[PDB]
Amino acid sequence: FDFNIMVVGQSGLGKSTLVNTLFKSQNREEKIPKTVEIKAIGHVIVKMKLTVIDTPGFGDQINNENCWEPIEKYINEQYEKFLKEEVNIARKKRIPDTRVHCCLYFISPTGHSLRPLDLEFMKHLSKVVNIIPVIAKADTMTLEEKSEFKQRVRKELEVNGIEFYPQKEFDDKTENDKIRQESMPFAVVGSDKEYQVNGKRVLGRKTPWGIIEVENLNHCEFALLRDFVIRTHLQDLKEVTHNIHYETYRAKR
Ligand SMILES: Nc1nc2c(ncn2[C@@H]2O[C@H](COP(=O)(O)OP(=O)(O)NP(=O)(O)O)[C@@H](O)[C@H]2O)c(=O)[nH]1
Ligand SMILES: [Mg+2]
Repeated sequence: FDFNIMVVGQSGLGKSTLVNTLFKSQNREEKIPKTVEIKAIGHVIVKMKLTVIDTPGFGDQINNENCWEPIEKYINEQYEKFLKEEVNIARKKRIPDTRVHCCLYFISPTGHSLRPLDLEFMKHLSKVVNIIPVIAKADTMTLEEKSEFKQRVRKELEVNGIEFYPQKEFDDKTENDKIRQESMPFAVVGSDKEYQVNGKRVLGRKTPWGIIEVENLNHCEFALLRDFVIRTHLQDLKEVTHNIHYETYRAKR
């Protein structure tokens, strides 16, 4: 039972922190280093082997042309691996799946229109993998700002024809419309540090004006994202990956 999630997005958006938050919500609090290479972190949780693929952020160069190619390369490498092991010569009953089933795309909360780089990046990934749009560091927005920006992001994904998951043509539609039009993009806060609020140990960030709680729906939507990818839509993510994306890959070969 393998499930593989990738995080991608501009450097400094809290991708690695959210990776740790995902695992920890499911005992030291050391500083998280800037990510230099693509690394697959796997832990066993019925029993599910959850692997999260951390990636070096992009967009930190003067010229960011073709910066998506390392990510595309990794994704295609897992397809090629699965393709080659499908021919189960070893006669194994179960075949290991390292294919990216889900890609969280981190969007910086600028309050303005989506950046051409992100639009191009998402356009590329959307045709090879399931992408889920996430607004990073949601604590940097007020309530009013966040509502406006979520609406703006939805509109701009729509006008640019970015087919993020759940792709409309794969539906349930009552639940999904709620997802595409209300739940997404998930505005998240990450932290693998714990604090005490009203007696409860909670994952959060401690500011001079208050404590931001990661799993508190009054503060952010990390809980909704986690539930979505780990519980309610996990099998569906795997199904679209195998039957649509991987088959698209297989045919292109
Ligand atoms: N305000 C805020 N800061 C956050 C949040 N998550 C992480 N940070 C902080 O943002 C900084 C960068 O986090 P990091 O997880 O390393 O980002 P990254 O996207 O992995 N960077 P890279 O792609 O270079 O490896 C750290 O100081 C971290 O504590 C968040 O939700 N809100
Ligand atoms: Mg990182």
